[PDB]
Amino acid sequence: TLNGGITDMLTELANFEKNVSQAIHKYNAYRKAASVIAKYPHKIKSGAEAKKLPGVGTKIAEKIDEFLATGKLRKLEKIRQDDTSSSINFLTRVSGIGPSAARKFVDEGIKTLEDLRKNEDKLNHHQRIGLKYFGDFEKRIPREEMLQMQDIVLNEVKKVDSEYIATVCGSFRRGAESSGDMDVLLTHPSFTSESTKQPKLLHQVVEQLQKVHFITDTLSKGETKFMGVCQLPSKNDEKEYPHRRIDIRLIPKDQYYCGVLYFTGSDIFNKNMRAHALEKGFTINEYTIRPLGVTGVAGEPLPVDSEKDIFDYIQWKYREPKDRSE
DNA sequence: CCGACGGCGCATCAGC
DNA sequence: GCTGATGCGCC
DNA sequence: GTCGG
Ligand SMILES: [Cl-]
Ligand SMILES: [Cl-]
Ligand SMILES: [Mg+2]
Ligand SMILES: [Mg+2]
Ligand code: NA
Ligand code: NA
Repeated sequence: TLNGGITDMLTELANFEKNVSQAIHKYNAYRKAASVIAKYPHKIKSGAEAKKLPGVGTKIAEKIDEFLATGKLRKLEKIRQDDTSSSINFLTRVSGIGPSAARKFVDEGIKTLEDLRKNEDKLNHHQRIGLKYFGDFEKRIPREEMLQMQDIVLNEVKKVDSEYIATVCGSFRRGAESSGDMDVLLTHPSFTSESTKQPKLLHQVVEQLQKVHFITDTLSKGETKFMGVCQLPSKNDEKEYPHRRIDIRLIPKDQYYCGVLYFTGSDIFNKNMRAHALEKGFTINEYTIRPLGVTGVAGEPLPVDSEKDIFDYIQWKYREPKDRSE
């Protein structure tokens, strides 16, 4: 991590803009810059050197010069001292509490973990579970544990219907040694872009994982996306494992490649790739890649038989999952 | 200079 | 009840 | 905040 001090600064600025300022484009700008700097293979010597990178402009260059010179950023020193900003930044660390809710809570005098813990009745379902597992959700998952979780999910899904295919995506599929959570892409031949021949496809699977005490809580649930909590079983006399976040996304089987591209990420990689697509005259989502017609309206879905096909359309050399950790 | 910035699932709520 | 906006979440 | 037209 050659430029860890700089990327940390930019990430903190991004979080400020997202959580406090509520300026989503500034948030995205800062994260793009941190990402491009993170992959830069030299220790950065000045703002000008950084400004050569795409996504780093005049203002970030200036902040880099201050940070190189002094080891800190005055702007951030002040933000750190601001009680309201500090409170809002903290509250948003609870899953289900965003920029808006955090500011509203602070207005009501709810601004610490203790405050939250005595005001559960002021939380919606999602927020109440986020609070319940506040500490657990901040811990990362060792790949060894991700492997254990993979085995449970794949084996239980098979028990439900041998025709399901479950694929673990996210940072796991990018080969990370630790993951923030578990992301599972699910397919079944009864659910395609052309028909849904079986109901409760996602439900059946969730139910089974709850039955074996793997899924412990639900944050939200619809026909195609589950967002919840899970936990590895522990042995006799063993401390319990932390509770972990799990997302399950059922994708039309014939749209698996666009699905797995999306769910493999990273998020910044997806943003960069989708933006490049738009520049090349295509639009990409988790289902399809379509051309943009002269007007500006998406056209019909193009044939895709591999992840690589998607890269080809937009004239990118193929990038293995492990090289998409932007 | 200024329009655009990725795309979409689920929960909540206002207006009808 | 529905629909459209908004908040918050996924990558 | 940065980029491209
Ligand atoms: Cl700092
Ligand atoms: Cl589509
Ligand atoms: Mg993940
Ligand atoms: Mg996730
Ligand atoms: Na630049
Ligand atoms: Na949050």
